Amino acid sequence: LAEVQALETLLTRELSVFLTEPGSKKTNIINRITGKTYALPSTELLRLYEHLEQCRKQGALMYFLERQGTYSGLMLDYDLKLNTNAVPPLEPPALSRLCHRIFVHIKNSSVLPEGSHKIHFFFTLKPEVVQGKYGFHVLIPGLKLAASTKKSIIGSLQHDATVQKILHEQGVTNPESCLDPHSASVPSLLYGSSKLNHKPYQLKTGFELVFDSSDPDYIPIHQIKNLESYNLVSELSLTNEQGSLVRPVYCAAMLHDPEARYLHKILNLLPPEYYVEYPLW
Amino acid sequence: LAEVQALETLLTRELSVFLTEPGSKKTNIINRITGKTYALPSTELLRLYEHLEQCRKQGALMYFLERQGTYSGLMLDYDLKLNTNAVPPLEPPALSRLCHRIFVHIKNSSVLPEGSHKIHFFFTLKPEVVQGKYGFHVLIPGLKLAASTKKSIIGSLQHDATVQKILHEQGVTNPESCLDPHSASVPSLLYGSSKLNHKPYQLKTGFELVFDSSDPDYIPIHQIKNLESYNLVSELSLTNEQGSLVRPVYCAAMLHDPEARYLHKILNLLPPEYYVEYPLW
Repeated sequence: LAEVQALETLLTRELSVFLTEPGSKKTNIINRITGKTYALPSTELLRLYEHLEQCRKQGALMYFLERQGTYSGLMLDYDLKLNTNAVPPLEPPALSRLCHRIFVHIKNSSVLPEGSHKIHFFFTLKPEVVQGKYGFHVLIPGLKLAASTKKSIIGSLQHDATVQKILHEQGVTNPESCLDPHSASVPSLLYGSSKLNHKPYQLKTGFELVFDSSDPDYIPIHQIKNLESYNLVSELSLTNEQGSLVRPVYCAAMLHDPEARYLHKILNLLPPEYYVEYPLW
Repeated sequence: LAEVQALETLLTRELSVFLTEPGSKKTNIINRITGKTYALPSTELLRLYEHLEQCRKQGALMYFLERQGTYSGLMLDYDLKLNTNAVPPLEPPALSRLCHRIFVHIKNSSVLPEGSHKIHFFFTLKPEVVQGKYGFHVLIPGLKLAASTKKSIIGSLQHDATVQKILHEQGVTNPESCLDPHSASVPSLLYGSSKLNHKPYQLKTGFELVFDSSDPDYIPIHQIKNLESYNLVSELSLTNEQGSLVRPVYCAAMLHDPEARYLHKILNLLPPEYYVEYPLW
C-alpha cells in the first residue's frame, strides 16, 4: 500500500535519527510493531501525524503509542463490563454530561488559567462488545496538566456518583471500578492504533467546552461538527501543541510479531489443558 | 395573506363572544390595532397563539398585548442608552450571568416552592439601535409571581452591581436607570407584536434554569437548543399555563375611534404653530 510505503520511508530514511534507547525519558513516540522508540521534535511529530492520518483513513494496521510524561493532555481509559453484548447507546446527552462532570474535577484541581479558554473532549469507542467487555477513551489533548494533577482528577472521577449513574443507565455493571487509575501514566494509543490483538477505537463524538473565570457558572458544551476536516491523529494527540482545532491551554504545574502467519497456532495452542509440562515441554 | 385572513376569521366569527368593556380587569388580551379587549379562556388563548405564531413566522404586522394582572410570569423591560449605534454583542455568557442574578432576587423574595423546578428565561432584542437607543425584554413566563413580588424583584434588580457591570461592559451608559420599574404592571407585547411605530423584538437566546431547595448552591443554566420546535407566542406568554416547553411553577401569593380617517385632523393640527390662541381659540 502506497501510504504504508510512504510511512516506512519517513520512519527508516528520515526519523531513524531520533531513535531513543530503551527506557529513555526523551521518548515521546513508541512504534510497538517495529519495537522502535523516538524523541520527535514538534516539526517531525507533525510529519508523522500526516502519514499516520493517511494510513488511518485507509484502515492500515498501526500500533503507535505516545508517552504522556510529566506535562501533557488528559486521557481517561474506561474498561466496561456490560449487561449484554450490545454496544451501549452513548448518545450526545450522556457524553455531554460526562464532559461537564470531568470538567468539575479539573476545575476543583485549581490549576486552570484565568480568562476564557476552549477545551475539546473526544470519545473513541471499542468497535464491538466481546463477552460483555466494552471500552472508551476520553481524550482532552489540549488541556496540558501535570501528571500528579491527572492522578488527582482520575481519583476524584472514580468516586463521582453522577458518572456512576450515567454508566449504570448505559448497562455498565462495574461503574465503581471501570476507570483505569493509571490513565495518567500509561502510554496512550495514537488515534487509528491498537494492541495487535484488538481493533482501533473509533471517534464517535467530540465536544467543545468554553470556560470563563469571570463567569464560572456558564460552561457551554457543544458537539464539534466538522471533525472530518482536521487531521484526527494530530488533534487527538495528548503531546501535540501544533493542532489546528486543538490549541493548548497550559495549567499550573513488546515482542509479539504476528506478521500474518502462524496466528492459528497461537489460537489453538490454548485449548490444550497442558499448562504444566514436566515431561511434555 | 392566508394566515392573516385565518386570524381575522378567528377574531370576528369566534372570539368576538369574549370581547370585554374598556377597563374590565377580566381582560387578558388587547389587540391595539383593532382597539378590541378580550377575556380568553385557556382553550381560546391557545387557538389565538397558534394563529399569531403562523402570522409571526410570515412577518405579519401584530400589536397584541397580554395583561399581567395580579398573578402571572415575570417580564423585565430594559431601555438602554448605548455608547454607539452598534447592536451590543450580548453573547450567551453575559445573558447567562443576567439570568443567575435575576434568579438570586427571585430566590431572595422567599416565594419559590420547595422541590426541583425548571424555569425558562427568554431574551428578545430590539432589531436595531436608533440614535443609541436599544432594548431587550427578559421573559420568565412560567414563574407565576404576585404583582407585589414582581415589583419587589424589579426594585432589587435596579440596584444590582453585577447587572450594572454586565450592562456597562456591553456599552450601556444608563445601567442604573435602564430597567422600567413598571415592568410588573404594564401590558406586555406578545412575541411578534410591537407598537405601530416600532419593529417586533426578536428571540436571540433562551435558558433553562433548574433550582432544587435540597441543593440550593447548584443552579445549572443552559441554552435551550430546539426553540424553533415550539410555538414561541405560546411559550413566551406570561399568562399561558398550557405551554409544552414552559410548564408553570406556582410561587406563594382613550383615543376615540383611532381609525385615522378623522385622526388625520390629529395628524395635521400638529404642524401649525397656533398652539396658543388668544383671539383665535
